[PDB]
Amino acid sequence: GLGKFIETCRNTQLAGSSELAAECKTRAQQFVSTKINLDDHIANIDGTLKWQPSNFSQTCYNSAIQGSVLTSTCERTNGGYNTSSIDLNSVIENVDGSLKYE
Repeated sequence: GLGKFIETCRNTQLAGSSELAAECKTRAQQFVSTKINLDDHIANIDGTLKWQPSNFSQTCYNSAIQGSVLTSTCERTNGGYNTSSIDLNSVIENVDGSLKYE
């Protein structure tokens, strides 16, 4: 185990250009509203989604999220557009109803 937020979270969706918002059950089995910012977490590396303190959004458009995986279209260094997918279930975690990067 190294996180697993999608296991205790529902209604996962993308907000803004690089934001993920969802509801996660707290210790008392109560579902609360929480959000994880991907702009400072996720980045765009040559059109590929990788973890780094850089906003992929600067080279990506039409960002979308489904469950625990993030789907977005990013520009490639050689020119053009390409969408990549990445699983954050490991990076993000559910801390008392809050998405945490650890």
